[PDB]
Amino acid sequence: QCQDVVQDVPNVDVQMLELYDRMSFKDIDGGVWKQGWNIKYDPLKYNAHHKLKVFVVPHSHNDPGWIQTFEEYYQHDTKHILSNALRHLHDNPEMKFIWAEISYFARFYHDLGENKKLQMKSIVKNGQLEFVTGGWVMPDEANSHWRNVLLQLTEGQTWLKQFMNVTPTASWAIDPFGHSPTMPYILQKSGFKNMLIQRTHYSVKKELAQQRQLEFLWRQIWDNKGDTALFTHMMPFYSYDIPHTCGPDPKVCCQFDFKRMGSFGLSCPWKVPPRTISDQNVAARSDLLVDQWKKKAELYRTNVLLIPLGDDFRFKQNTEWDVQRVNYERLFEHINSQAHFNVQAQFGTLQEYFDAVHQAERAGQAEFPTLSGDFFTYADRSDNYWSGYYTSRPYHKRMDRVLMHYVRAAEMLSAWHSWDGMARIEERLEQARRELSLFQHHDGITGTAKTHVVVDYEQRMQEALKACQMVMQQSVYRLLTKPSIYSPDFSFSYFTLDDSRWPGSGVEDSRTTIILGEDILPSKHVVMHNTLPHWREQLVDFYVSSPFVSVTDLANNPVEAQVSPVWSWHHDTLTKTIHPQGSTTKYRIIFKARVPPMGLATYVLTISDSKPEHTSYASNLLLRKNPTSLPLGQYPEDVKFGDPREISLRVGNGPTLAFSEQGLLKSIQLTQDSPHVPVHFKFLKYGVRSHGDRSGAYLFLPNGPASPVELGQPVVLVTKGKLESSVSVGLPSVVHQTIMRGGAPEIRNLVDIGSLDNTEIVMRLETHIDSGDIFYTDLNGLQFIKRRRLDKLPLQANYYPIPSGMFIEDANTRLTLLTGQPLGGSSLASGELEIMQDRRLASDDERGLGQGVLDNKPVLHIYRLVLEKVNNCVRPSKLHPAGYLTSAAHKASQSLLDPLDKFIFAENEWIGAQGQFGGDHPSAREDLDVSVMRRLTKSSAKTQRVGYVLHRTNLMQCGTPEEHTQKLDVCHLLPNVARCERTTLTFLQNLEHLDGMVAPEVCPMETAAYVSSHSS
Ligand SMILES: CC(C)(C)c1ccc(C(=O)C[C@@H]2CC[C@@H](O)[C@@H]3[C@H](O)[C@H](O)CN23)cc1
Ligand SMILES: *[C@@H]1O[C@H](CO)[C@@H](O)[C@H](O)[C@H]1NC(C)=O
Ligand SMILES: [Zn+2]
Repeated sequence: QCQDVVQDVPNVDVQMLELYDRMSFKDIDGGVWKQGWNIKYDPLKYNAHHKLKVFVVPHSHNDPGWIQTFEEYYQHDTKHILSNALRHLHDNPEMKFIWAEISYFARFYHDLGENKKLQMKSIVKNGQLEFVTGGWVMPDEANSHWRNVLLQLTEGQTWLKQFMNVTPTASWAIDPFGHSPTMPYILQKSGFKNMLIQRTHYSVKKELAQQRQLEFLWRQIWDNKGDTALFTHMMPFYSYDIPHTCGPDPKVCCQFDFKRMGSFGLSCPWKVPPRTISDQNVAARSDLLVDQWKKKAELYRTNVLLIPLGDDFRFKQNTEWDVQRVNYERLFEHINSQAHFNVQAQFGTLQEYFDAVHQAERAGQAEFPTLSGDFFTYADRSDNYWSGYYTSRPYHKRMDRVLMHYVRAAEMLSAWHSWDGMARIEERLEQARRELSLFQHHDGITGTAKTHVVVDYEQRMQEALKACQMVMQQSVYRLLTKPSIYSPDFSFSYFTLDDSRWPGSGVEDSRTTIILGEDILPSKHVVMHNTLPHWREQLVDFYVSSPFVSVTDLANNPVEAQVSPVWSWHHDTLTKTIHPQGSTTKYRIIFKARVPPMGLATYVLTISDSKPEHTSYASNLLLRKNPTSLPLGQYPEDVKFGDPREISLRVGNGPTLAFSEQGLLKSIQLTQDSPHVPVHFKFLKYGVRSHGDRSGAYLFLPNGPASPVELGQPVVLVTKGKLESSVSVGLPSVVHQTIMRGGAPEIRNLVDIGSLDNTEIVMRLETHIDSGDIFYTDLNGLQFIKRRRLDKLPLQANYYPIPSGMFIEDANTRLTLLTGQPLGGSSLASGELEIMQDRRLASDDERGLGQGVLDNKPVLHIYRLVLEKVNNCVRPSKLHPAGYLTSAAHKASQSLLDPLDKFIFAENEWIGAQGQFGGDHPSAREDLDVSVMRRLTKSSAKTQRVGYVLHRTNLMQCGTPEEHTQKLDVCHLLPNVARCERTTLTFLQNLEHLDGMVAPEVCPMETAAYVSSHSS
């Protein structure tokens, strides 16, 4: 059956949390290998019967945006690199080259004439040009959601299968800023056999090199058996450039980068240039080079050595191809003919290296260690920890999560039908997938690109959101209209989307008001979509032009509703206060929507002359000295005023929350009899150092612990309703809101750092939970990993990515904070959690960007805050490196990432309207998700195919009885199934033909893919 992911601590040779606890991290001068030691080798190790096999692997690192946009780099650099690679590889049969970024390759290939397309296919088929990874990009591993890592992998590999007839099984990741085990998890389930990484902490490189543990079988932290393991090669040195890839001494290796002699505008900072290889110098030059190679080889276990040969946007000019190739050819000819070296060297590809390593392994020449854990937080030198980019450009980090959900919902809603080509569904979805995939780049979501490049990514994502909206609204109109009435114009807007949290109140005025009136329109249809495979209830809200509005379902049953004002916050430059203003013509109506699994539900909003029977009205209380009136038009309850004071609120039977006179949470009481548990929100600021290294887009280099934000006497607004209550406060740089709907509260921060140079704003929670030095953070929204604060490392080293959540706990109590956007955070003291909101930095931090971060804009960050008793939960033992969410915390995360979608009918009358779609869909167990539903065939295919990715998380057992749910068989969701296959996660290879056309559910922590085939 399924592996137990909770109760069995895996036995591994290297466990990264344990390694961290033991290591001293001393930054000593190691000599020419500045962060290592003087490597020694026995010249007699290699001989006639045991030679060192060396593969020199030419490469070119091509960023899809960084200092220039994607299109700018394509025009100025990449198109020339690819054109000259085609010519030079065609003309020189022994030359080799690897390529990673399929976004660029697809852009190039589609512009080639047919003759050159054929030449290109031939150099791929014969093994000269080899694709590595084959993703659209080389993604960030810290901020990216696993769903989007899979999306971009699939986009690149699907293109490669169709046009190049290849599927890479070796991955190459030389530039992301630290590395996540989410990568081998996805890769191993997508047919991969090997992977390579580079950016790991210099102290980790030294420690693993000393033990020859730089090649390892990387398994997941919970995996007892080892079925998830993927062979991994970690590079040993400071960079992927030529000076740091031939061996330990960059002053020597730089002399073998033949682009650095002068005419290309490049030089060697160690002050010894390369020299052209000649018959008079080749013996001395070979002496030097082979010595570097044999030193590098000492760090690894086989007689097969990998020597990358490349750098950023290399291999651009014909003269560069010639200068590298001819000089290396002269070296190979000498070395391979001199028996005393006992070396055979040649150009190679990445797969050729790994194939030779495993041949050596099978011959019994080496065994490899097992490893679990991650490689965050990275430092490349001294105290320069790269935790800044966990937060940089937070507006676009939030946008990533919004678009993630819109892509999923658009692909799912449109998958139910086959569409005519005239509907442009495939076209719009391909655009949306490619723009989101592009943004996964390690200069996209990371917030590490130049200002105009960030603007390009934003514009691309906005076009993607519009594409998703078009596809979603056409799909809803088709799914909910009587078939013999349905009459689509594929360019028309039948519905508009309403989104309450993006761009958000105070960020953009983007939401449409539903206009009703006795002399214009009495009522309006709205529709909710639920992408999750279980029945779901959620409060939804709409703007309406009257407070006298009632809600009905499509059987005309009344639905209880609440009306509240529309409140907007203003920085009043006259009075120098931050305060709310209410609308006198627009109101919010709020009601509970109930929606089938993967389904739709229709409701109707109707105006009346006076207060409706089933609609209530919130009270409003403004707490401030020196109040002035706040008129609200037709709204039936007058606003009340008071001096600042402590207050308490409770919605339904849920928790009771207490707030300070500054409008910030101070305690949570779970039930009527229970204690008021101290839980305090506080805002603080970090600064920048006045001497030494400065914080920038990459680096977090604080000038000591954070200092409290001076709050003054802020204005607090309290709204109290039967369905929803809230407390909002206008603080310097942040409008902070706590919202209560009967369960764990929602927190929203409208963050505007303004002109506060050299400031990072942090949100901290203070509790009395006895967590000590332990906390938990997630990796890519997929898994929670145990962290240990280490006082032997600086503050910035204790910051980790918070891509979707974090928690602290003791024997009895847990506090979990879930996020709707990736940000950086930590627990710097027992009982605390903190998460960075935004950062504005005037200085460049010397990693090539050449600017600070001064382009901040208002962003609405969203969260859920879950306080729970955990004394009854079955948790992992003290030595287990993982943690797991409870049911309530998991559902709270889903409420942020995949909320209900809301659609407003755009015309006056919807002819043929229906009340529901998906009432007969199975309601699956709460830990199971249909992460992806995607139709894989166009309408002309006789046999239609639909792909599903199914993910089961693992939730803690805490004594809540399980109610029976229904089995979900994705292969029977569409009618007329003829075949069901288990596939790789990219859908590109069939792995299992399934009995009775039934797709089995997956085990906890597992992800599987299935494709159903249908007669059409
Ligand atoms: C010359 C100097 C300014 C001191 C410098 C230093 C370091 C780097 C990198 O680490 C390589 C960087 C790391 C950050 C990342 O944003 C960039 C781009 O992705 C590009 O591919 C090279 N990458 C580059 C330049
Ligand atoms: C694609 O690759 C396979 C495996 O090498 C080969 O059998 C097939 O003929 C190739 N398809 C082509 C060249 O169209
Ligand atoms: Zn890069």
